[PDB]
Parts: sequence; C-alpha cells; structure tokens
Amino acid sequence: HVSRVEKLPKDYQIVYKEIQKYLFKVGPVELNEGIGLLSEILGFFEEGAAAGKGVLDVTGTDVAAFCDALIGDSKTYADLYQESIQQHVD
Amino acid sequence: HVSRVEKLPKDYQIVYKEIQKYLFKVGPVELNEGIGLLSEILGFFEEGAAAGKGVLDVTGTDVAAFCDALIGDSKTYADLYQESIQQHVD
Repeated sequence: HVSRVEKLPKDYQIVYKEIQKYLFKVGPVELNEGIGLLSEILGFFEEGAAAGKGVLDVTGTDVAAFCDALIGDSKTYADLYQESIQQHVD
Repeated sequence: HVSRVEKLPKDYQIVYKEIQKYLFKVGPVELNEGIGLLSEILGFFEEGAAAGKGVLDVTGTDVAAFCDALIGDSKTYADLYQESIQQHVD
C-alpha cells in the first residue's frame, strides 16, 4: 500500500511538494490542523486528476494565492473537529 | 468567517453529511486521522464544485464505495504526519 500522494500524477506531486514547504512556513503551526489542511489540498488534487485537469488548472499559476485562501481562518477544521466529537458520543 | 463545508453547493453538503455518518461508523476511529480523512473528502468536493461537476460525478452513485476506497489503509495520513515532523525541525 502507498500514500495517495504517490498516486498523484507527477505534475501534481511537484506542486504538492512546493505546497508542503509553503504551508509549513505560513500555515497552521499545529500538527493536526496542519495535516488537515494538507489532506484537504490533497483531495483538491485527487479530484483535479480525476476530472482531467492539469494541476495549475486546480491551483492557478499563483499557487501561494491558492494556499493563502485556505489559511484565512480555522473555521473549517473546527467544524470537522466538533462534529467528530458530537458523533463519538454515538 | 464560515466553514468551507457551508460554502459547498447544497447537493455536495447533503452527500457530505451522509459521508460523515458513514465514516464515523466504518472509518478511522482516531479523532485526528478521522478529520484528516474528512478534510480530504472535502477537498475532492471543493474541486468538484470548481470543476462544474455534480457531486455524484465526484463520488459516483455508490457513495459508500467512494468512502471505502479511501479507508483501505492509513499510509496517506502517515505520510503527511511524518513529513510535518521532518519539517517542524525546520
């Protein structure tokens, strides 16, 4: 078995590696929120591939601007976190 | 500010809610890996929307089968986790 990152087309992998570096430097500092963000970007990329898009058609040429639009807050993480607890009750 | 989940088209939100329930019952039990998986599915959905796809064009009609293909292992989480540490050095 292998990481789904390794299953991306090569172009997508190159841009993902740029992304990991960037987000480390400007994204959430916390390990878990950091991986949540990365996981999310990975899914953009996976659906991009499946849709027959080139990576820059997903991010645009300004990849940092793409990342920046997902870091504006942590409401998204917070939602997913709170929902999982509400369930773990179940 | 609001969760990006709330910014999805309504059809995508409906299928995401089905997904949260399903994954809770069959997905990783661990809180963090669970949110990582959810984050990833969310990105599939976000790129689906941006690409002009209907949700079932992203998941297929067998939504449980879609979820099942992302739960076959945790190599993907493990990768993202190990990479973040290697960096937090930096």
